[PDB]
Amino acid sequence: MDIDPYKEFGASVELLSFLPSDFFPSIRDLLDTASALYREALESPEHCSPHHTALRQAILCWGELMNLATWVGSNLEDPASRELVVSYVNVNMGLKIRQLLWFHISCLTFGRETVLEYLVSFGVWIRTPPAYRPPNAPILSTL
Amino acid sequence: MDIDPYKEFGASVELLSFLPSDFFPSIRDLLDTASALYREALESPEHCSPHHTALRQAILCWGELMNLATWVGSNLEDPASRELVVSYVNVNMGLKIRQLLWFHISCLTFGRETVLEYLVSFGVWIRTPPAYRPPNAPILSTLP
Amino acid sequence: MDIDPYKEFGASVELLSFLPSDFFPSIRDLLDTASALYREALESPEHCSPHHTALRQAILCWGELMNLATWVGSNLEDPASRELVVSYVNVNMGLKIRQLLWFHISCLTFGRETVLEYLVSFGVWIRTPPAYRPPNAPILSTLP
Amino acid sequence: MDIDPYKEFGASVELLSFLPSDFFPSIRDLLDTASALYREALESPEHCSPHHTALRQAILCWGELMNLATWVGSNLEDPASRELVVSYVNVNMGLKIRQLLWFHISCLTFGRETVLEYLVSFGVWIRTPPAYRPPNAPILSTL
Amino acid sequence: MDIDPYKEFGASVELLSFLPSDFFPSIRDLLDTASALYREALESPEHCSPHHTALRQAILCWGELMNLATWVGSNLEDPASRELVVSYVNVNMGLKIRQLLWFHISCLTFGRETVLEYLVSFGVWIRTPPAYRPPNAPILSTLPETT
Amino acid sequence: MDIDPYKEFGASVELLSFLPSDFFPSIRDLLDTASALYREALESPEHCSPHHTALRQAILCWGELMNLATWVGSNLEDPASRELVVSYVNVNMGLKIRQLLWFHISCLTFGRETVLEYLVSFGVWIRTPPAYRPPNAPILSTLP
Repeated sequence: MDIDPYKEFGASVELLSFLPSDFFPSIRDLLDTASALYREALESPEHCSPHHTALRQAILCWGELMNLATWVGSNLEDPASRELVVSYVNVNMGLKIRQLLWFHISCLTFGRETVLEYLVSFGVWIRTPPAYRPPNAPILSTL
Repeated sequence: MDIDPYKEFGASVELLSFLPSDFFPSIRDLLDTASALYREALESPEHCSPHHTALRQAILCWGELMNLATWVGSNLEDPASRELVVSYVNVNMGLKIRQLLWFHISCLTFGRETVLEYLVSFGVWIRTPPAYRPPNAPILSTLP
Repeated sequence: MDIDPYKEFGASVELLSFLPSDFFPSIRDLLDTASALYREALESPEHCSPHHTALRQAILCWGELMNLATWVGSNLEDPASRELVVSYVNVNMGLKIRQLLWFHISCLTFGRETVLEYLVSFGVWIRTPPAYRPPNAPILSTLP
Repeated sequence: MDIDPYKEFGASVELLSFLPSDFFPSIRDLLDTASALYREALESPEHCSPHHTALRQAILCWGELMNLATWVGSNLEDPASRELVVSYVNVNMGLKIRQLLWFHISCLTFGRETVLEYLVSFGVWIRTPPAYRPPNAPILSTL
Repeated sequence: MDIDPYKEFGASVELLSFLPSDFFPSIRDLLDTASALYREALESPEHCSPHHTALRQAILCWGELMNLATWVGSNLEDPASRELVVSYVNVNMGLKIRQLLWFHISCLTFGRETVLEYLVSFGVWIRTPPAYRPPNAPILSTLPETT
Repeated sequence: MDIDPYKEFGASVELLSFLPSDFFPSIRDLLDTASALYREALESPEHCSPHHTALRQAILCWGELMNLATWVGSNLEDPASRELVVSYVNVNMGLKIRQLLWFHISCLTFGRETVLEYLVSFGVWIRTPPAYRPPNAPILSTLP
C-alpha cells in the first residue's frame, strides 16, 4: 500500500520536496532540539499531540538505523564495502528522517497552520529562477 | 533520550518481553493483515486513532528498510559482505518492527485493553512449567 | 507461634498444598513479572493494598537470601560444603517464597476471589485419575 | 528493583541506620514481645493493621532462617565451615530482622507518629559527638 | 562582595562559630539525613522554602567537590601531591559546607527560631568553664529524653 | 539524591547545555555584573527572590573554589600539579558556575520566562543552517 507520512497532517511528499537538501539541520541537531524542548512530553505515557506520536516513532526509527551502522562497522570483513553502507544510512536514509524530524518539531514549535503556510511560500520562492526572486529565503521564526 | 514506543499506549518493552521473540508473525504476514483490514484508514487524509499514526510510521520504517536492502543488492560487489547486510535487515532489524506491527494491528482489531490483558495472559502461560501448561496457547481471537 | 502467611488473605497452607511443588514458576520468572507489572506501586511511598505490603517483604526476603548466597560464594573455602549451602537457598529455601511470590502477584493481577477459586479448581484437576482428567490444566488467565 | 521496607510507613533505611547495633533486643526477645502482646491479632484472618501484615512476614522470614541454621548444623561434613554460616544467620542476617521486628512492634505499641518522631531525635543525638551531647540516650516509653 | 550564607536566615558566621569545629557530623551523615526526610522536597519541581533552595546548592557544591576529588585520583600521577589535595577537599573544604548542611537541615526539622535559640544556649554552655558546666549539653530534640 | 539546580526555576542542565559551551561570559565578568547590579540586595538580611538565594550560594561556591586554587598555587611542590589542578578548577568547574551565574543574573535582569524563551530561541537559532535564519544572533536587552 502507498502511505505518505504527512497526509494526516495536511501536507504531502510533494509539498516538502521543494525544500533543498541543505535546509534541514543535521540529525544530531534535530535530536538535540527535541530532547531540549519536548522531553517531558515525549517521555510521557500521554498522547499529548498527534505530532508527538509521530515524533516518538521517528526518533526510534533513527535509533535502530544508528544501531545498524554500529553493526556494519563492527563485523564486516573488508573496510571497502562497509564505507558505502554507513555513508548510505547517514546521508541517503538520514535525509528522509531529517524532514520527518523537522516537520514535527516545527509543527509543535510554530504551529501546524504556520508550517503549512510557510511550505507554500517556500515553494513559490524556490520554483522561481534566481534572477526573479528576492535573494534571501523566507524564514519561520514568528516566535 | 531513552524513549519507549509502547509507554504511550499503556504498555512497556518489558511487558512486550513476556511474548517470546519467535512469536510474532512475519512482516509479509503482518503487512497483508494491515492491507486487507485497514487500507482506507491508513491511506486516509486524517488520523483516526493514535494507533493509526504509529502504524503509518511503522510501515514507512520498513519501506525505508526495503529500499536499503534493494540498495545493498544493487551495490556492494563483494558478495560475502552483501549477504551479511541484507540478512541483518530481514532478521535482526525486522524484529523490532515486527513487535511494533503486531502491537498496533492487534490493538486496532481487538482493542487496547484486550491486547494488554493478552500480554499478561501469555505471560502466565509461558511462565508455567511444561508439566502443567496446556497444549494450547492463548490467541487474541476475542471475536467469534 | 504457629503463624500462617495466607490466613490473612482467606487461604491456608493446606489450600496452597493443592498445587504441587513443581508448579510455581522460578523466582527469576516471578520477579520479572513483578518488575514489569508492579514497579511504580512496590516502590510507591504508600501501601496500596495488603498484597503489596506482603509482596515488598517477600522480595526483600529473597534479597536477604541472595546476599547470603553471595557471601557463601565469597567465603567457605572448603568447596564441597559451599555448594551444599548455596543450592539449599536456591532450591529448598527458594520454594517457600516461590509460593509466596506466586500467590501475591496473581492476587494483584486477577484478584483474591479468582485465585482462591483457582486453588480449588486446580485441586479438582490434580485429584482426578489420569484416565479421566483433561490434557490441559487450568490457567489463571481470566483476562482475555 | 529497589524497595526499602519502611517507605510505606514513612521511614527509610537512612532513618533507621543511625540506631546502633546494640539498640535492638535479641531476636528471641523481639519474638517474645510479639507473641505476648499481639498474638490474637497476628494469628488472625483479619488485616488489623499494615504493621500487622509486615510483622507476620518478618516472623516467618526468621522461621525459615532458623530452619536454615538447623539444616547447616545437621548435614555439613566439616565443623569448620558450618560455624561461619550459623554465625552469619544469627548476627549478620539477624540484625536486619531485629530492626524490622523492632520497628513494627514499636509502631503498634507507641504509635507510628511517635516512632518516626523518636527516630529523628535519636538521629540528632547519635550524630552529635560524645563531648557535646547529654550522656543518656532518649527513650521511647511514653506509655 | 562580602557576602554571608547565613545572614539571610537570621544568623551570621560568628553566630555559627559558637559551635566548635569538631561539633558538626560528617558530610555522609548529613547527606543521609537530608535524603531521609527531604527527598521528595529537595527534588521537587518547585521551591518550597529558602532552606530548600539553599540546601539544593549545598549538596550540589559537595557533588562538584567530589567529582573533583575523583578526577584528582584518576589523574595526577605524582603520589606525594595527589593525596594532600584529596585531603584538602575532604576535611578543609567539607567543613564549610558541614555548617551549611547542619544549619539548613535543622531549620527544616525543628524551625528557624528553635535553631537560633539553640545557638545562643549552646553558646552559654560552651563558654562556661568546665568546673561550673552542667554535664548535659543543650540539644535540639523535639522529644524529651524521657519522652 | 539527584538534584537538578535549575529544576525549581523551570529549566534543566539539558536546556542550559543546549547553548554552546563558549557562549557564557567569563566568571570575572559575571561576578562584575553581579557586584554592579545586585550588591545591596545580595548583601541583605532578606531573601527577596529564589534567584538571590541561589546566586549567593553560587558566589560562595566560587569563592571556596578560588580559595582552593590559591591553596594549590601556594603549597604543592610538583609544578605539573599546579598546571593540572588549578586549570581543572577553572576550565571545568568554572563552566558550570558560568552557566549558573549567567542564568541567575539574567533571570534577575530580564525575567525568568524571557531567559527560558531566549534559551530555546538561541538553541534553535544555532542549530539552524545559516542561510535560513535571521543573520544576527539574539540578545536579551532592556533598552527599547
